[PDB]
Amino acid sequence: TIEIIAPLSGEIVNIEDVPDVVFAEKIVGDGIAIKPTGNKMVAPVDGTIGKIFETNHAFSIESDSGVELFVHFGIDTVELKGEGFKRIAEEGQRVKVGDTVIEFDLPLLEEKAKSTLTPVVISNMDEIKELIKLSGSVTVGETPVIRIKK
Amino acid sequence: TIEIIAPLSGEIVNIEDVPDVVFAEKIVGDGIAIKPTGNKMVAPVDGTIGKIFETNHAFSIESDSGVELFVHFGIDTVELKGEGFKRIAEEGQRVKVGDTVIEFDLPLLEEKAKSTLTPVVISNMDEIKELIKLSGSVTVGETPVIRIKK
Repeated sequence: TIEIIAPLSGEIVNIEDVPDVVFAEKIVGDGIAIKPTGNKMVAPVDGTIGKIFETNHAFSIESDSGVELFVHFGIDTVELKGEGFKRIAEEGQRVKVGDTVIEFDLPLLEEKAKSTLTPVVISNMDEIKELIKLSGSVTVGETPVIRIKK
Repeated sequence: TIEIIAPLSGEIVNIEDVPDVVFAEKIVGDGIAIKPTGNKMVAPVDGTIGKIFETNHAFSIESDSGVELFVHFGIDTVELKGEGFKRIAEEGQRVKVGDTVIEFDLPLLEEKAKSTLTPVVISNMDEIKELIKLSGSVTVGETPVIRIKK
């Protein structure tokens, strides 16, 4: 069993409840969303950073275990054109669970973002046998949010 | 060298110009888009169909040559709930280039869909030596759209 650790603090939300079909309908994969309360986003697995959006509000990571994840702050955040976000990590950087990747200005985001719901998804669906979603409140870099069986 | 054949007729477009960050930012893989002008989606390679969306608007195929492709008609098309598409093939079907997978109703979709822009991506990026993107107008199951190595 592989455990995916909270990339940010806040409360776990049903992915299907996200206001974005691309996510709500699992086109890219399945996972969970998080209504944020913190100030940053960390690596949820040990592995390699893949890509970071040029607006720095999203990023992908490859775990050593072989799981591919996509973490996207809020809904339609691109429109914000990078406001309120700072990139910490670098593209193919080698990271560990809890390593900071992006830092955000929530109060600002809460004001200007259409949504602050943050999808955490396994873009790797075919390669995995089973995905178990957890519930409740999570602490950045501490709590499991998803458990998989590969 | 593997040649990816057009899965639909139309005009090649930059993936970066697709109105969807997930695709545009190639989270889902890399490739091209097609502004469709026909009525059907065929196999762009000899391989096996993997998955057909329950809304019959997108599919996965793996070529015999080991390349994994993902053809998704339009943008946000899942929201139409299958309207304008007809699954012709089956998941697991073995196909040859040009075999019909799905037929669609252009005019209907042109009217209802947010966009008819159709990404054609490689989901296997890590397994490929090079991706050479082609240009121009293509004809379903005839005109090569991408050339890959290894």
